[PDB]
Amino acid sequence: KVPVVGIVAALLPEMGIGFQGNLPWRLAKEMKYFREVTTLTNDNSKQNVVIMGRKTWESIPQKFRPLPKRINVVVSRSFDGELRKVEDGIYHSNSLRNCLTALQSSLANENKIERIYIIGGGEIYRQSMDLADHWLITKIMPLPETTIPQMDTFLQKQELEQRFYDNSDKLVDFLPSSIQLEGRLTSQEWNGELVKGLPVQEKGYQFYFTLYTKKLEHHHHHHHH
Ligand SMILES: NC(=O)C1=CN([C@@H]2O[C@H](COP(=O)(O)OP(=O)(O)OC[C@H]3O[C@@H](n4cnc5c(N)ncnc54)[C@H](OP(=O)(O)O)[C@@H]3O)[C@@H](O)[C@H]2O)C=CC1
Ligand SMILES: COc1cc(C(C)(C)C#Cc2c(C)nc(N)nc2N)cc(OC)c1OC
Repeated sequence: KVPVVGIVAALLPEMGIGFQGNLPWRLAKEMKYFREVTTLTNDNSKQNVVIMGRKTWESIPQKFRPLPKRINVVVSRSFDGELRKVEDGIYHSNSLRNCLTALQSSLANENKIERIYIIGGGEIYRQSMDLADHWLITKIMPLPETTIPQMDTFLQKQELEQRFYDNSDKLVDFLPSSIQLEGRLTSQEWNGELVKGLPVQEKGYQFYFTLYTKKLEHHHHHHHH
């Protein structure tokens, strides 16, 4: 029953996330939000998991990986098993889906995990739409005079709004209590769409911390023996 949460920073309106193997931007305060969210837990005896594709792993400076105080899991089609420790703080997996089922096992995890964060990869995010319970999406907008950066990787916005709804009214409650943010819940229009969340401003960008939650589901079938 461990919540699976996608976390990503995306530039509106197309929701671009990467370019040529790196981020299209460099925002310290967005990085800090990511570090604190994925690291902090409400229960001190637990840690969070961070799962990521191989290319995303290789984009992290060798000095900052693996991400400290979080269980790191790198997935690659050419890895040996569904989940194996290869280094202190580093697990390898050849399957995102199996990797998750493995993590959920309370025998294996001893209920010592609080949340599972899918920290990205365009290819990974694309496969996480049916897997994630929530999405922590930082919606980014270039200020009036800011140049829109070039991007080559994007989040599935259609799939997102098809399965999830903007639950940003519940962002603060959803985050680990230790975290404190500067802004307050704001709701504004940008390029036609409604943008709601906790507003921040750094460099030439304005961004919003938002939360997306699974849309209510009809009861069609429940398995019986
Ligand atoms: N803005 C944001 O919040 C974030 C942005 N990014 C950006 O995304 C870009 C990287 O994304 P992308 O290029 O799509 O690469 P990914 O990070 O998504 O990794 C893709 C690789 O992951 C492995 N893989 C994919 N699916 C599976 C699976 N189902 N099971 C096991 N392994 C799998 C494969 O590795 P292999 O080839 O070894 O088999 C594949 O080549 C970068 O530009 C980065 O900056 C990344 C994270 C966050
Ligand atoms: C490119 O360097 C880094 C990339 C990343 C990745 C690419 C894994 C990321 C991310 C990410 C950010 C920055 N924001 C949000 N909202 N979600 C993310 N997955 C993490 C890092 O440590 C925090 C990095 O070093 C500081």
